[PDB]
Amino acid sequence: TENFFGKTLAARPVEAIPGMLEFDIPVHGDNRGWFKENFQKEKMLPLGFPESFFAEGKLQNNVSFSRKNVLRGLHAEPWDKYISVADGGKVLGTWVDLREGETFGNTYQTVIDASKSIFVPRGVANGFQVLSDFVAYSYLVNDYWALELKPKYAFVNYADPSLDIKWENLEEAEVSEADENHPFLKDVKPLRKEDL
Amino acid sequence: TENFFGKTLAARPVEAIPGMLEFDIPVHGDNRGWFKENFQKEKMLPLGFPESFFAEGKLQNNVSFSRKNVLRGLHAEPWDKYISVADGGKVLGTWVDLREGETFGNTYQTVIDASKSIFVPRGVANGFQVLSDFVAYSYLVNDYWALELKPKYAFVNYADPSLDIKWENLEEAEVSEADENHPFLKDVKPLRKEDL
Ligand SMILES: Cc1cn([C@H]2C[C@H](O)[C@@H](COP(=O)(O)OP(=O)(O)O[C@H]3OC[C@@H](O)[C@H](O)[C@H]3O)O2)c(=O)[nH]c1=O
Ligand SMILES: Cc1cn([C@H]2C[C@H](O)[C@@H](COP(=O)(O)OP(=O)(O)O[C@H]3OC[C@@H](O)[C@H](O)[C@H]3O)O2)c(=O)[nH]c1=O
Ligand code: NI
Repeated sequence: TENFFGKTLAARPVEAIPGMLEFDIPVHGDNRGWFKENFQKEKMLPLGFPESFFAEGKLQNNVSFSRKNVLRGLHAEPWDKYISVADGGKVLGTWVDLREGETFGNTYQTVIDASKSIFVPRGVANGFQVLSDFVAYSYLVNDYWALELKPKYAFVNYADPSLDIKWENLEEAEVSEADENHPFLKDVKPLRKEDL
Repeated sequence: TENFFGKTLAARPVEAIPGMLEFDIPVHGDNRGWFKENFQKEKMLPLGFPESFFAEGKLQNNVSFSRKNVLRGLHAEPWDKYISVADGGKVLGTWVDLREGETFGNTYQTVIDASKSIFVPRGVANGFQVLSDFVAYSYLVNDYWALELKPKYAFVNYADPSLDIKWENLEEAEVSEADENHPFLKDVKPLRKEDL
């Protein structure tokens, strides 16, 4: 459903990217603000949130704070991600499947705010562009990043025009030096089962 | 020297309230805003984050978004909490130990922004007042909401003047009806070890 407040917790797969799940999150508001169970393990497993997420006992919660037009992305590190927005902001979420197979290069985009979350399987590149004045982007992962290991990780350039995606403002996107220099899709080695 | 960006991940005890920990979180700023590892299990266990948090394999992440002068709490819920701020806001965090023993009624207060987090053991009442225009307050807990546990909650009234705490604006606090009506510390039954 579309309403911000009072949704039933529910999940829907994304047809073009196997394993991806889009969730409606219940948010309850009053005069003071609002409250959500952003992630609730017991309730999300029966909806298809994969038990394999928890198999290694690894957990990290990352948070970024970004202004309008900031674009972060296409990142496909060897871990799963559960993505959401923790404040009143919104982003255009964007995904490109980098797994070896019939879905290599498939894409999806959707607007994320505090009432929506996304499960992104390892091997699918994650990104977003900030639509609101600012946003708090909070996500859970199940393996641990190291600066030194970044050469081992998979990335694709947000600006590669052969990708079937449309950013809100490509030309004035506010980006890192790293995201400027990631390889185009044709130079990305598709991720095999054994690389994940 | 300023104390928001580029801190080393570190933990400290709160002398007055055993089992509590205050963390300095590394927040990395750049042209886009900032990024933090809000929680990182592998890096946080060595600093004393209790393994008992994970013993039952339960996990829930809550978020509340609150407007200025909102004051929530003094609630000792039947589970541990790991608390932090996910956006550019700040709160005055406030704690009152409700455990049976020599620290019953002990208090602590400190300002929490995205560069700080707090581990609150079960039995210690949690609360905050919003100092910024808005704030995204994101926390992890290790059990799930259930009416079978409501007998294991304890509450103290935020405005009991005999509490060794001071709020920023008491007079202009925006408080729920329920929070207005919690018992004064005198009329709270200390939580025993069996209740956690
Ligand atoms: C704790 C909790 C609450 N809720 C619902 C109940 C209400 O409809 C809504 C708002 O909660 P309130 O009972 O008004 O409590 P609130 O003042 O928002 O306080 C909560 O956020 C701040 C936290 O410090 C506190 O423990 C927590 O109870 O959220 C949930 O759906 N799941 C939960 O786990
Ligand atoms: C990913 C990560 C980064 N960092 C540091 C390195 C930088 O100083 C800073 C920003 O790192 P970037 O790689 O520029 O992050 P960003 O472009 O925001 O992308 C991150 O969030 C979106 C996610 O898709 C992506 O995996 C993750 O790298 O944070 C950490 O300390 N720990 C981390 O896990
Ligand atoms: Ni041990």
